[PDB]
Amino acid sequence: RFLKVKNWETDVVLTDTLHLKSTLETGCTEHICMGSIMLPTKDQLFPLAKEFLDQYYSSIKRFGSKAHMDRLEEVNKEIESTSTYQLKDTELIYGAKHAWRNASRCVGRIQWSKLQVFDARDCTTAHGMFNYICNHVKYATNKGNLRSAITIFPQRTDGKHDFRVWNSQLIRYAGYKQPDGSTLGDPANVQFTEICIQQGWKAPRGRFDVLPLLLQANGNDPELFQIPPELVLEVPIRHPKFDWFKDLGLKWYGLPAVSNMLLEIGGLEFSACPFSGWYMGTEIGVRDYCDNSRYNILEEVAKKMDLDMRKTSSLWKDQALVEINIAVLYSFQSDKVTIVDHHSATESFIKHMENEYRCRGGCPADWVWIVPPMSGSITPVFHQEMLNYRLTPSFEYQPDPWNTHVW
Amino acid sequence: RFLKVKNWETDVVLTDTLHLKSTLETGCTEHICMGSIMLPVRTKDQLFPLAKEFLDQYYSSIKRFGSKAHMDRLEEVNKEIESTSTYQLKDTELIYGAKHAWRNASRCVGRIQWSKLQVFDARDCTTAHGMFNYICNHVKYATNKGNLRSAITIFPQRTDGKHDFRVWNSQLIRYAGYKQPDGSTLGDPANVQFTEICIQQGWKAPRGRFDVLPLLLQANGNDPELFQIPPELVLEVPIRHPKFDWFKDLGLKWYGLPAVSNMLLEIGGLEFSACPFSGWYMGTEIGVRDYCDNSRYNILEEVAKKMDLDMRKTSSLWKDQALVEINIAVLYSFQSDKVTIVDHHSATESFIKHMENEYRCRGGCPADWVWIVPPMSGSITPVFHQEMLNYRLTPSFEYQPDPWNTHVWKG
Ligand code: HEM
Ligand code: HEM
Ligand SMILES: Cc1cc(N)nc(C[C@@H]2CNC[C@@H]2OCCCCCc2ccccn2)c1
Ligand SMILES: Cc1cc(N)nc(C[C@@H]2CNC[C@@H]2OCCCCCc2ccccn2)c1
Ligand SMILES: C[C@H](O)[C@H](O)[C@H]1CNc2nc(N)[nH]c(=O)c2N1
Ligand SMILES: C[C@H](O)[C@H](O)[C@H]1CNc2nc(N)[nH]c(=O)c2N1
Ligand SMILES: [Zn+2]
Repeated sequence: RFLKVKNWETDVVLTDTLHLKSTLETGCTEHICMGSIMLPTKDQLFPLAKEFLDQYYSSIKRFGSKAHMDRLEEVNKEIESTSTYQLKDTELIYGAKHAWRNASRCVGRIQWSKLQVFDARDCTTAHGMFNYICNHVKYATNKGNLRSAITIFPQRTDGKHDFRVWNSQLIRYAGYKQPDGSTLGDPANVQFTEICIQQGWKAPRGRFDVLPLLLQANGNDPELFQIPPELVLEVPIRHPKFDWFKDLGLKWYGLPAVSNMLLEIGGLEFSACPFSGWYMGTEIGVRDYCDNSRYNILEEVAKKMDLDMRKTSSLWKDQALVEINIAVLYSFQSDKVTIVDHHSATESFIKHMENEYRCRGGCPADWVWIVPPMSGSITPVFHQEMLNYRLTPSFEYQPDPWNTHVW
Repeated sequence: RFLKVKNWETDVVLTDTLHLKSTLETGCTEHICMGSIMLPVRTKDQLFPLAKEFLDQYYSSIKRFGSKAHMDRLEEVNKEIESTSTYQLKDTELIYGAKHAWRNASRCVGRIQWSKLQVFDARDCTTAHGMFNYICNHVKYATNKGNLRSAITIFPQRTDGKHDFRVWNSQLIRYAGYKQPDGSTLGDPANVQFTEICIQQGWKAPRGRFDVLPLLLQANGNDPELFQIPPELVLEVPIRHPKFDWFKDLGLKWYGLPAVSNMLLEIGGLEFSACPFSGWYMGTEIGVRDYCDNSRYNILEEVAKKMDLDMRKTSSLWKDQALVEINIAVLYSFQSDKVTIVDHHSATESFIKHMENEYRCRGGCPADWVWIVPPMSGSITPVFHQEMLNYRLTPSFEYQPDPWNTHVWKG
């Protein structure tokens, strides 16, 4: 019932008790582990609210105080009467910070308590959503000195009046399938790019076109807005040694801003809750640039490096991979845009895990996502056993809205 | 019930029904996943059903399920269990069992090869000297002058648990490790404890960086005995780099034959506590883990020094750069010396083809993503993007505790 996790590099053993508070299900059973699968009423609401308010009042050292009992009382009355309830500002902020704290797939959580929370619960239209999102983008970007932020739109009611950002991230590059059957831009975004055109966007038809936002307020059909280009900090990618590198014409944006997740706090569901931090270099250099179904540039860089591409065993892909990732880090650093390398991020995460074991009794962590997509075993997380379990408040993945929306 | 897995690079989707035949436990529950945890005397009451399940699988594989031969064998085994409290496997069953334990080994990326396994039946073995001879023969056969052949040698099964056969070595061939008074380690830090046991047992240690360890062999529950593998049988490869001529002067070498000797083979409920098996290396095993783990030979600093990389910030990716060069050197060296090795790109591509084939012909392929994905360049290999289901099938290979923790010394 009390569980041990061992680091095989250091012999450090931590004991996990926090998992015993978990409530939701993993996908795993006693007979099958689904650890590598990407996606494995009034009655229901009150225990959820109580569970949350108990943890909140506990956190401010006021558990079992009159203010605790009174708030439990007030929320209970509000639920029975209105079928839902509203979080106090203090509770919203606590809940959002804890959803990040509990995100078992996030290597960046040492930072969890420094989150700027923008309360957008007074929002009523897509133009309003656009305004709030621009302000978030500008605040978060901070001229390259990135600051973590979340913007929280109104909570779900009957489920027919959802706020949604249709974009999967606030800032991404367009994808277009061309006459010769290939893809221009980001193949990840071809479907979304066409939906944007279908709704009216005028695509400049390039390789790195910042997509428009497609915003859904109150269950209405979504509307298009172009983010002010001056608000989108992009970085040209050069290499500190290879001068030909710039000729590839690659760039990436500074602000990673996930916008398709659902924030659950105390049983309430915030279906539009765009959040942002800063990049770990491998997200761009390994995944965005080198996945075969993404920009898929390994073959081009390797040719420019004059590597023996005839046999897999020359490790040409691996050599190019490293150089591509040196370039990303160098470029962001040169342009003073916050970025973190995978060695640094993972070392922070080990320090974070130790803090969480010490101060909280554990840290839910998904090793499959935490270990970086290159150089796994030379980062300390590779050797670190992790227990994965689901705590609330949480961020949950939700279906792309186009499969859901009726026009 | 049916379970689907998706490859996110190709959108290929597979359907797993094989998991329904699984009975053993994973360590996970609906409330916790233990997928990254390394480690998450039988009665007759237990033995009959396990024997039956196995013989049913065996007889199905040969297209004789329900035959007289099948029924007679069930009866024979049943009688033998109630009469002697155990039973003996037929040769054909032992072979089938060993091949299936490899086929079922969810941590093994090399399983496309599972049906080509040479099984050496050593169940007539009685002494440690006998074990030595069988292991020498295995090493010579498997090595095949660099043209490596997969093999397993199977010693007598467990009886009362007081008479176990065990190879105390974790692999047949490994290098000694020596903790120095100043706290540094000479040779392989992974093997310091075992090296100390060997020395205590009377091994004369050369005390170099790459001393092949003696075998420490326990037969029939007796105290283990030391043997030196004839050096002419131990194929090694000096490591050099195709472009960097200074690489050879690092003084590195490795052995060609990866031969796991500490696992327990379970077949039809019988336990084979000594079952050394061998294949060939994937390059990263040596170049990534053995050479670059901080707790192993830990050569990244020195290699990076000689490469004159910028070592003042981790963000120069000096570690990543040196890592790749070292792995080039390992593959080049083995290839140049005509010793079998496979790079991690080729091995993972083959594993995907194996896995899909297994889904079609068998209804699934249990696979542990945490182990299958290589320890460098993960996402540029196809297995990174492949959803896998992990579950336990028997016959199986299982971890067992090191024998020095459990052994009753006879003195
Ligand atoms: C401050 C810098 C941060 C860094 C360096 C960072 C790092 C990362 C990385 C590398 C991933 C893996 C994503 C992928 O492979 O696509 C990730 C996932 C995630 N992080 Fe962060 N993180 C940061 C901030 C945040 C913030 C501010 C939140 C929310 C407030 C957050 C919540 C998440 C969640 C929910 C996931 C899983 C996403 C999914 O399932 O698609 N992280 N983090
Ligand atoms: C023929 C070439 C083979 C290759 C290239 C190969 C590759 C590998 C690799 C890379 C691992 C992970 C090793 C590690 O990270 O330490 C592994 C694990 C394993 N393989 Fe193989 N394999 C081969 C043959 C075999 C054979 C012949 C058997 C048994 C008959 C076997 C059974 C296993 C088992 C049980 C594990 C898990 C080891 C453990 O838990 O400690 N494999 N394989
Ligand atoms: C099917 C699916 C499920 C899921 N949970 N998430 C995704 C999104 C995929 C998973 N990895 C790549 C892509 O997500 C990219 C967006 C994540 C950026 C995360 C981030 C947030 C903050 C700071 C740095 N990085 C897809
Ligand atoms: C705690 C623990 C559990 C376990 N199941 N296995 C181990 C042994 C570890 C796993 N990785 C490092 C060490 O194993 C080294 C031997 C692996 C050789 C595998 C092999 C066999 C055949 C061909 C190629 N490779 C340790
Ligand atoms: C199938 C497998 O779960 C999938 O490819 C995962 C592996 N690990 C990952 N890890 C991170 N950080 N991000 C990802 O998108 C993935 N993809
Ligand atoms: C803690 C974690 O499970 C552990 O370090 C694992 C990770 N994946 C691995 N994968 C392989 N092939 N071999 C290993 O030893 C490990 N070690
Ligand atoms: Zn699991």
